[PDB]
Amino acid sequence: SGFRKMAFPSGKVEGCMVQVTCGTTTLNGLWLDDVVYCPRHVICTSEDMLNPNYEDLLIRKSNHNFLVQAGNVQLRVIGHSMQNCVLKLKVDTANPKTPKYKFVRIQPGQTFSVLACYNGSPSGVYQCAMRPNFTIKGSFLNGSCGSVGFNIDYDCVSFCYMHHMELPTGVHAGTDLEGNFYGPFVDRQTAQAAGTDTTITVNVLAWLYAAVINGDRWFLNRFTTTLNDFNLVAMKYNYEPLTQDHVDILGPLSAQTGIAVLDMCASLKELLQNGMNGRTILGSALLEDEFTPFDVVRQCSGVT
Amino acid sequence: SGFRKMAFPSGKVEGCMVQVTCGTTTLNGLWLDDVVYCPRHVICTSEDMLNPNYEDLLIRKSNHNFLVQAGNVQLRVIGHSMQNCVLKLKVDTANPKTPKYKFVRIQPGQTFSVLACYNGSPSGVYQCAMRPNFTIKGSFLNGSCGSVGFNIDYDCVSFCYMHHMELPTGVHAGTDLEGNFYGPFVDRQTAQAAGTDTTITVNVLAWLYAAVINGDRWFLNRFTTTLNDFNLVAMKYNYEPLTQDHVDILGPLSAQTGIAVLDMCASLKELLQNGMNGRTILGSALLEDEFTPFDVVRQCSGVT
Ligand SMILES: *CC(=O)N1CCC(C(=O)N2CCCCC2)CC1
Ligand SMILES: *CC(=O)N1CCC(C(=O)N2CCCCC2)CC1
Repeated sequence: SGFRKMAFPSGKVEGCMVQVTCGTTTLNGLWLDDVVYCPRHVICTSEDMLNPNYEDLLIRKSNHNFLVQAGNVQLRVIGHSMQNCVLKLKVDTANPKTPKYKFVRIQPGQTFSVLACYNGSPSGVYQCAMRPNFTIKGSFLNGSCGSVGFNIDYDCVSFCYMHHMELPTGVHAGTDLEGNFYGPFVDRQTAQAAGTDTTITVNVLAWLYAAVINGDRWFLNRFTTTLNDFNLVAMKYNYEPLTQDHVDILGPLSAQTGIAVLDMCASLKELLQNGMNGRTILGSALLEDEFTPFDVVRQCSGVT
Repeated sequence: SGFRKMAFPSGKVEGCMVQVTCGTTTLNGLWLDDVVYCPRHVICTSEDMLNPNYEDLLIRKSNHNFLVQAGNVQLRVIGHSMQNCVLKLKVDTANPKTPKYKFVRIQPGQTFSVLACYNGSPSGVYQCAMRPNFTIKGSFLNGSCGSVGFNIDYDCVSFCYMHHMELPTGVHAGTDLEGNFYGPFVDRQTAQAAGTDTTITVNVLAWLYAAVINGDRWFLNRFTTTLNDFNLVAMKYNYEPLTQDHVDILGPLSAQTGIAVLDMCASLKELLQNGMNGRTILGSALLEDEFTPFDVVRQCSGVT
């Protein structure tokens, strides 16, 4: 028993972190096979900043301007290309610690672990969600750019995120490993405001299931609801609309706990309309929305 | 910016996790040099359970009854001894991945990362505190015993915790790596109730500092207080008494933010007396107490 916000073991990804220095800029790169991936803004300076023309900036860069260091050993850069907002530095040595890996573009509501790094050295690991507004609520200081977000399926790391941008509101933006930003965000120091940070309804329900499974049951009530009725209450409270797909996704948790999804929706509805009344659910005073149904099943079953 | 509940990178510790099987019991061991550490209850059965005499139970065990498996390779057990509530299995091979390590007995309020494992395979990593009642609020299913809690100081892992017991209230108990339980707890299926789960006052303050440092400032007020006045309010709310040592420990954070510790105490006092009024601090609706002052400094500075 016990339910905890749990990151994947970072080992496989620690073995992929290098330092990338271009000029006076130092940040993090991912080393997979003979390619190192980093944010293209590594090449930026004091001024370019507001409106860097990355293609033009890059013309002034050679292979030898990209200093790539794996612990205390330098990697030889034998090629460099720009793919969207990431650089791909070809090194002459394949990372011997390259795990099985995929690059996946996650959807909003999907969760992942982030290995926070500075100078290609891992500092910590935490669990995130891609927010419905395509931000993430991270922990990222200067030098943390190139830190990646990932999922592990047993021995295969699925990289979903590279850190690029802090918004003036102190939320975070970045790319998949093809260098495409999540959401409308750009690697440019400009007026970028996040949209509404909506709650991931399906995740709150998953977490309501995890709670029951671990003995926290006070919020179970006698009520049920429909999708349409529940979604009126979701709207008012800036919750993602709940779809039959979401109900379907909660099936297993429904099954195991013998609580119908729509009954749990009615439990969530009362929590929204009435608050927690100073009580807690799995040691939280608000409705957690960064556990997927998959995350709950994983942690409640004990998958490795 | 952003502040997140952050575990240490698990890599160094993943490389230390093996499976220990005695009879039909499978749980986790720590492999450091040529010794594997596991809970002594690995040798327990259906009945012993309520009052196992571990010395007597162990007489019926030989080296060859302890099956130790590192991934898909078996380790040869060449000796076994009981140290308090852990077993130390001598293997014929030193773990090639043994990091620099220490065994440290932590104090209540001290935080650590736990690598949740099943069958010597890491499932996840989360951050814990040793509670003032010597419990931890973990996530531990069957097979998770022998999972360890640790801190890293750069390249040196300080192991502080091995998982042994779930209390009927679904909180967790275990030992340091010398096999001594934190608190009054025993590896025996009996009436063990946790005492009052008090809040780690110094940690809440550290976290109040982390908040200010990351822009969450609404709870700053015009008030100050004394230790004695603040401690009357702490008592009433089951908070650890705050000592000058704690004030001293918060010095650096005081310095950096230019908020006197006693002013922040007065901020915490009003939060206790008035609640959050439906507001949040670093995306929490209650007062987080599993960040040390050291943890705040680390994450706010970016130590690796
Ligand atoms: C997120 C990260 O690590 N970054 C690298 C540093 C960079 C920065 O601070 N500057 C200032 C000096 C000129 C380049 C940009 C911000 C992004
Ligand atoms: C915490 C852990 O992993 N443990 C190992 C399993 C054990 C258990 O379930 N049993 C039942 C069968 C007889 C031995 C005890 C509990 C501790």
